[PDB]
Amino acid sequence: MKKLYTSYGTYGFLHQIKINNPTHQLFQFSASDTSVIFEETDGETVLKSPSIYEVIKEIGEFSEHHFYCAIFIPSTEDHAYQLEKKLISVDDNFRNFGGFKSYRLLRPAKGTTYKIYFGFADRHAYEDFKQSDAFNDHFSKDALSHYFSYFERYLYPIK
Repeated sequence: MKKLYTSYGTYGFLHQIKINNPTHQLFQFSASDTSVIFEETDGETVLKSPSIYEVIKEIGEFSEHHFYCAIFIPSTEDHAYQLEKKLISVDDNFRNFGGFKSYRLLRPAKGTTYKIYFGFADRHAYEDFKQSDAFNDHFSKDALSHYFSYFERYLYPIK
């Protein structure tokens, strides 16, 4: 089963994992509050105590030169199955919006906070998409609150 593993630490800490494990496809980025690294695989991860997720839906490939927004979507044992089906059924049309690169819908291994990655050309492209109806009506705090610390972590490429 394909899973995504995310670890947090300083740039130098995570970059050492990267370079120690060259056979693994690890993507490292700068967030405003921490450095972040992830890999997606159906095999073993090289990360230690990562946050683990099953990949429920995906479009597109990861790239170290893309901007990502990670959306954390809090929910409860009793709302989680309905949240999932809802996020599943969203119209794929966003895939054609300017600057779109990738999408991941992520079911947590522990607890009930769902995660979405949106990959775009740059930050502006994501923030333009975030204002559209396709986003506001499906992926916003307002849109999802009937299934409720919702927040966004922005991930910038490393220079």
